[PDB]
Amino acid sequence: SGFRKMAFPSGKVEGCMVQVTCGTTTLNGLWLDDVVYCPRHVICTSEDMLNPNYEDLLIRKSNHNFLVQAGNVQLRVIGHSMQNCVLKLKVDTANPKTPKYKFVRIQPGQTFSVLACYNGSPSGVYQCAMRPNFTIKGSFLNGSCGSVGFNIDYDCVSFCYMHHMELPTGVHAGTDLEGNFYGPFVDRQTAQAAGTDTTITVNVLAWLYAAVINGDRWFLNRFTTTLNDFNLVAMKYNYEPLTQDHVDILGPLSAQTGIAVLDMCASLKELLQNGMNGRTILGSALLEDEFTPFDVVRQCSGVT
Amino acid sequence: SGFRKMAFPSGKVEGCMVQVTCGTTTLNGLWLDDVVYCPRHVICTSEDMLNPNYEDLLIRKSNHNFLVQAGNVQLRVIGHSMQNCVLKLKVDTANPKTPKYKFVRIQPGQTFSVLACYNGSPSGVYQCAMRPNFTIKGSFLNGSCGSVGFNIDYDCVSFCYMHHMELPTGVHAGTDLEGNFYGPFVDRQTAQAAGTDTTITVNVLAWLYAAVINGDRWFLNRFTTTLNDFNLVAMKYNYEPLTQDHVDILGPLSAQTGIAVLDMCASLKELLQNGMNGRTILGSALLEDEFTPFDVVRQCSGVT
Ligand SMILES: Cc1ccncc1NC(=O)Cc1cccc(C2CC2)c1
Ligand SMILES: Cc1ccncc1NC(=O)Cc1cccc(C2CC2)c1
Repeated sequence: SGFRKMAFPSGKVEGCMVQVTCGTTTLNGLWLDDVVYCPRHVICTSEDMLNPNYEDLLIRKSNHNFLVQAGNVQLRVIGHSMQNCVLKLKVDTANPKTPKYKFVRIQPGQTFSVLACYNGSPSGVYQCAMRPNFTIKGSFLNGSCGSVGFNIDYDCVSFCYMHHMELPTGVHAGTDLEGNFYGPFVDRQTAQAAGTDTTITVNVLAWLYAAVINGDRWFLNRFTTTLNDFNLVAMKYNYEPLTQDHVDILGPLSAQTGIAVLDMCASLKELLQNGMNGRTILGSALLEDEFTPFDVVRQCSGVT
Repeated sequence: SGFRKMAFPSGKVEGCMVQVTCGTTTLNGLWLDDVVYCPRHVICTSEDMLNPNYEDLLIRKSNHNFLVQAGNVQLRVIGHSMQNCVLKLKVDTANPKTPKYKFVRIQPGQTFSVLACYNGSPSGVYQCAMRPNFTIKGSFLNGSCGSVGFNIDYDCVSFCYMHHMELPTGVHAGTDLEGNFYGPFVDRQTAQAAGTDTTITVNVLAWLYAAVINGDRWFLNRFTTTLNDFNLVAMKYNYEPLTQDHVDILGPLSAQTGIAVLDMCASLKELLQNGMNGRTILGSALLEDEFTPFDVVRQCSGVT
């Protein structure tokens, strides 16, 4: 009973968080095996940030300039390299708390948990989605850079995000664990406006299926629609076009509830056209799009 | 930048979760020092649940009937006792992962994180509030009993909730770690309807302060009100009466933003009377009440 914006248990990731300081900048690093990963902008001063030449800035840095502290103990840095927008600091000690892990580059619409950290210490955990414009709507303050996003499958942590910056619009941009930014963003204090933040239609449908499973059924109607008819409405409301791949991914939810995907699309179409009329769905007055069909099945089945 | 429903990092609590089985019932237990705490209804069969005599049921149970497994290893049970609605299973081994901890009984309106578990394994973490009718709006399935709610202050975990049941209305009831239920609920499969779920006014104001700090200011108006005038409106909308204690607790947020508490109450009064007019605040189309003033300061300052 009930449906919540649930994050993965953060313990396996908390055991990897370290503090990295270079000069006067301190941010978070991720310690896995004998490597600490962190945003390369740790080498910048606020003055460098306007147009930094990372290769030139990195030449003036030696292994001893990177101070890495895991809890209250200092790690010895024996190597450093830049991979895209991340620094890889080789340390002389493998993290004994290293979980089974993978680095994955997620697709827009996919969800993940964030362990927000400051000075290598965890502050909180929340669930995010990679928006269709490649930003995330997080909760990060100065010092949060290097905090990571991840998913967990039983005992394997899949790291998908590392926090790098806030755009002037208060939205967040970062990289995968290979240092490649999601979207067109650059690690520079410059004019970077985000594109249209469209709604993740397949996620909204998944959440309507979660609502039906949990008893919130007022929005079920007597109608059906087609993928092309539904997409005409989705375009008008800045919703992502729904594909047959999306319909297929909603198959288990359609099977569990007995509500055909296209019938649920017709409920969604009427919700878009008429609004909620002051009503709520799963305690929300808007259509929630940060639950994937996998998340809904996971939460509704109790996967650990 | 940004404001999220954030839970505490769950690692310290994940290290305490164990599985407890008695007969054919399996639920979660909390292992702290050499004691495992779990709901006493672990001793019941579904047939017992209608009107169980826990003292009589417990007489037929010996230490060897309580199977406690921490990960893949079995704990030896050397003692058992019932304290209100919880069982305390004394084991022969202190949990080596026991964090600094306290048991606290929270007040309605206070928030906490829940680590939902099944078979002693963590599934997810989310943030809850103890409702004014002493229920929680969680996300729990069969097997989730014994999952716990907690707050963390630097290194000390304050355990405040242990999950016991779902009411016929899909809301959740449970106890503090002394086994006393929050509210009038009993651990019996019987007619237990919840009272009025009023809105936690002081939390809504805290969240409006969070919105102002994060740039969402459209709802600020040219008005002020009084505590008595505001409470007349709060009563009409099933909001909890605001006291001078609540005004005092909002003091740091009022100081940070320069918006007097009573002016923010007047913004809230107009939001209640006129609605959102299809607009949003911090990505929500309703007034959020599960952030305390402490939570807002914590998130907006980056406490770890
Ligand atoms: C202040 C804050 C709040 C939330 N999240 C992150 C931050 N910090 C920054 O964005 C720091 C910064 C400042 C200008 C540019 C850059 C680019 C190299 C990435 C980085
Ligand atoms: C099925 C489920 C879903 C979510 N949360 C909890 C549960 N389980 C129960 O409520 C089990 C149960 C069933 C009747 C009565 C009792 C009372 C002794 C507490 C307990």
